[PDB]
Amino acid sequence: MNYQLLKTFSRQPIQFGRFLARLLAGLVNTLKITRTSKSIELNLRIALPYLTPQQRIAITEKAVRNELTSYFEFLSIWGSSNSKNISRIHRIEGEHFFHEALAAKKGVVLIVPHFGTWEVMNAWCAQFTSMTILYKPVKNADADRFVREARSREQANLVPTDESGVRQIFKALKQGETTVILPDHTPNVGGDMVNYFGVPLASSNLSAKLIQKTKAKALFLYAIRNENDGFTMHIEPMDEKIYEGTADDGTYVIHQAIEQLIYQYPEHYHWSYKRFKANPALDNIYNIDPTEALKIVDRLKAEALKTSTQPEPIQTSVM
Amino acid sequence: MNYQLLKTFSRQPIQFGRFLARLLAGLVNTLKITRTSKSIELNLRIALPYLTPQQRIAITEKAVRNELTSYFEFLSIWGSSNSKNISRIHRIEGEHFFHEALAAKKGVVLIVPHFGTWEVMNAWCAQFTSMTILYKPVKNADADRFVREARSREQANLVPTDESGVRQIFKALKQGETTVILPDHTPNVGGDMVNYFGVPLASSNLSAKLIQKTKAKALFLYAIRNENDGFTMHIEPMDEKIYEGTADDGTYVIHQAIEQLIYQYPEHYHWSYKRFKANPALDNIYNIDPTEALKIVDRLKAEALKTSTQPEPIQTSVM
Ligand SMILES: CCCCCCCCCCCCO[C@@H]1O[C@H](CO)[C@@H](O[C@H]2O[C@H](CO)[C@@H](O)[C@H](O)[C@H]2O)[C@H](O)[C@H]1O
Ligand SMILES: CCCCCCCCCCCCO[C@@H]1O[C@H](CO)[C@@H](O[C@H]2O[C@H](CO)[C@@H](O)[C@H](O)[C@H]2O)[C@H](O)[C@H]1O
Ligand code: NA
Ligand code: NA
Ligand code: NA
Ligand code: NA
Ligand code: NA
Ligand code: NA
Repeated sequence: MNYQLLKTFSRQPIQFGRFLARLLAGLVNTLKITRTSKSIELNLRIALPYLTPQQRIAITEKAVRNELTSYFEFLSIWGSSNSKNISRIHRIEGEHFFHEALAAKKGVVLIVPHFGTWEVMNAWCAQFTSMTILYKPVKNADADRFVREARSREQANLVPTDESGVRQIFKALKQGETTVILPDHTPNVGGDMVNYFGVPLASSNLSAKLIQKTKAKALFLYAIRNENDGFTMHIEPMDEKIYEGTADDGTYVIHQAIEQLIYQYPEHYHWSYKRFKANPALDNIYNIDPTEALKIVDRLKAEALKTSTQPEPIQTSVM
Repeated sequence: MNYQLLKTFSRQPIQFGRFLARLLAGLVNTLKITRTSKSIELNLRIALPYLTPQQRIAITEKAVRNELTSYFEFLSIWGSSNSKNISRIHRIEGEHFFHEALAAKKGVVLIVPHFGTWEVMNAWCAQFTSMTILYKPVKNADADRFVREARSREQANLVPTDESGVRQIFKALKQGETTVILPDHTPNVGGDMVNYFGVPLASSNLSAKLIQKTKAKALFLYAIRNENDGFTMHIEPMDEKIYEGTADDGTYVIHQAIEQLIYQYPEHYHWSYKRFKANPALDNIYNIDPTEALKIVDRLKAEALKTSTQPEPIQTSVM
């Protein structure tokens, strides 16, 4: 369909192609593009060490393509009506757990890793529940309008990423409603050193804090595109251990679920994010040479296992 | 206008964003993008040695952006009606020479370097003359349809890039009509070693052959975008020396005109093309390390000047 493609490329005002070319040109001229590719490949090195160098490149290439594809699909999703987006949901596994958790009326925490095409699940979810979501305003103003408009359409209640937003989320849960937390980025402020692929990383405790206090039901969700179709969406109950222990133990149970998802579907995780920076030993690992980076990481995964048998709280010390 | 941009990005079918992402992904995954950037910078090294390293990067970056911009503008031009494209011509310098050459009824050869946004001149030119143009079918089939459709709309007579097309062009000129030759690429088959920025390069003789035999008028044409507007188009008569000597002497006069254009507007030449490969000493200069490449080129620009004082035809020998 290269032609109906060009047929609309060529139908738009000429300043549109100009604006798009300057955007691409900025990327080709900043080396932001090849910096991304090496971060993906370093991340795969760290999280999936058993890949051959041949398998890494194959997954790196599918991941580059798949993450890029998801952002375009996000645009399509955000510019589409709710019914169109709901119709994009081809199949759902585990729908039962979602309606059941709604039935319990103790709240629902949807745990969504940066994986596949998660934005497509919102319109479908929103027809069964009120949704309250953390929202960081987007730097550029028109992107923020375009996203806020799409959230307005999907009925989402946006709250600030601060304590007042957390309070509104707690309130939403206590009223039997739903929240979506993306738990797998490094928090801007704080928090807890929790192992991620064997590496202690500064991690959010928000999901566990919400769940363990309110006894809300925790569901693990992700959606993967089907070749020239819509998306299969997967709803899985979080292991009941998430309710036990400290918030950090709950966060660790969330980390295990993400790891298992990544193990099965490494090409569908969004590897561009520089997650493994979030350790005081690892602040520079994306700047330095990858093979030294990996020596530092391997150094650290070993210390952390040896220090966990030791009575001393070494890895969770934040300094 | 980032929003009305996204407003149509998001209005298209989701498989459209998918197709576009796979295209980008292919480029980021092939290193075709950073290969292009080093070819541009090597070309500027060769043709514009007086640039500081600081000035090169600035022009490299504007050239990357400007060549990319021209291809998007070509799409817009090819998908636009003739009147829309004519309206995109903001100003014309030297229109007089064009109507006068048409008046002489000995034919008109429009010499168009790969520079700026040349496709925008066609619709304007075609309202005064019949145009016959060499056409190589585009590899991909829908691109070929999209381009052939645009040429059909612009009234262009397409002829094959072989002797039969050259014959049709000669016939068109003898009937007082017009042809457009892009003279500044390396021919697929043959031809003559003519200095380009001091470097003997295998070059087309077609423009000079046409002009010197038929006594058609030769015009030098180029168009440059105006910041968020259309394009200024420039029509300049070729130096009368183009009629003198051999076809290769005529080609050299064409090369001087392109060099002067590049000197004034280096950011508007399409530097991605690997022009300086076209010498038996230079076949690998884009693969090797640029600083050795440039030693080989500097070696060659010196030999060529020393051999031109020598009675021996060294540089024009093809082996
Ligand atoms: C017009 C250009 C074409 C767009 C195609 C590629 C654009 C994507 C590149 C940006 C890369 C990551 O960019 C990141 O995107 C996410 C969504 O995933 C934005 O996220 C924003 O919307 C999402 C979804 O409601 C929320 O989770 C978040 O709170 C909010 O800030 C981030 O603000 C931005 O940092
Ligand atoms: C949908 C993708 C978006 C397109 C944006 C970028 C695409 C451009 C990248 C291609 C780079 C150079 O690509 C080159 O383009 C020229 C036009 O300049 C094509 O040229 C084709 O049309 C032109 C114009 O009628 C003729 O001069 C030529 O005889 C014909 O083959 C070449 O066949 C192709 O080799
Ligand atoms: Na692992
Ligand atoms: Na969404
Ligand atoms: Na703890
Ligand atoms: Na020069
Ligand atoms: Na044209
Ligand atoms: Na000669």
